[PDB]
Amino acid sequence: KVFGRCELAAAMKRHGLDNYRGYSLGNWVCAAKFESNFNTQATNRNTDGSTDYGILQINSRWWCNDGRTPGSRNLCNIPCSALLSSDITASVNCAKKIVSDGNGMNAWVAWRNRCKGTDVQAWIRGCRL
Ligand SMILES: [Cl-]
Ligand SMILES: [Cl-]
Ligand code: NA
Ligand code: NA
Repeated sequence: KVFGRCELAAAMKRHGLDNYRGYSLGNWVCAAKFESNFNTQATNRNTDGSTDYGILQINSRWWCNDGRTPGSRNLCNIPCSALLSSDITASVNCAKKIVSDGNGMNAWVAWRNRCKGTDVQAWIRGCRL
């Protein structure tokens, strides 16, 4: 499913991401736009052989099991395929674990390079929330 901007903001708000660990909703919407273009089906291979999955591009090297990333962890205790669902619950719940691990949203490269230090509230402008 390809979300609209305001539709995704509303879904993330209901799943508790607004101001989670101090990150306002626009940060999460901005990260999703540049990680996946709001597409829950997005996948992308990494040089080390791991793969990133879903709307927030969660990496099989640490967070989910895809059966083909040797020596990797599964810290969210989920198959990576669950992160491609049109229901974002699993991606949100795993993202809460990632953002709480000490490095905040710097774990998402696109957030650090394209969202951090910008007017991220623009990403929720106009939306009925
Ligand atoms: Cl959803
Ligand atoms: Cl932080
Ligand atoms: Na915001
Ligand atoms: Na893994």
